[PDB]
Amino acid sequence: EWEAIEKKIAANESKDQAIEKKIQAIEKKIEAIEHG
Amino acid sequence: EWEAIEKKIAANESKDQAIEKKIQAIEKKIEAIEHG
Amino acid sequence: EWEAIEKKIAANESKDQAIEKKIQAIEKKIEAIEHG
Ligand SMILES: [Tb+3]
Ligand SMILES: [Tb+3]
Ligand SMILES: [Tb+3]
Ligand SMILES: [Zn+2]
Ligand SMILES: [Zn+2]
Ligand SMILES: [Zn+2]
Repeated sequence: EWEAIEKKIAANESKDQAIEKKIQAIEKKIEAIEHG
Repeated sequence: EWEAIEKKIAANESKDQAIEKKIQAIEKKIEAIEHG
Repeated sequence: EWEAIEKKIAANESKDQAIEKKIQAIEKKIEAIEHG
């Protein structure tokens, strides 16, 4: 159980980090729009 | 104790997945604005 | 590991909450950007 949960948590952090990257790319596109 | 942790983890995956759906919708709107 | 697991989960939750807040703000700004 300890290692099966450890693996689920590690996968969540990895996915939480890929979400963060997609958000930065979105913020940059928006930045570009707001500066004509 | 273990089953409560398992429930918290399943809830975290559900939220993380909803966020991913929303991000998909945002990308579509931003591309419509880019080149209308 | 019990309490260390719960500490990792608490961190995932606050991190996902911060992402939730940014999504709200981005969704508002996109509609405002579409308005004008
Ligand atoms: Tb998460
Ligand atoms: Tb179980
Ligand atoms: Tb505790
Ligand atoms: Zn372990
Ligand atoms: Zn291990
Ligand atoms: Zn506990």
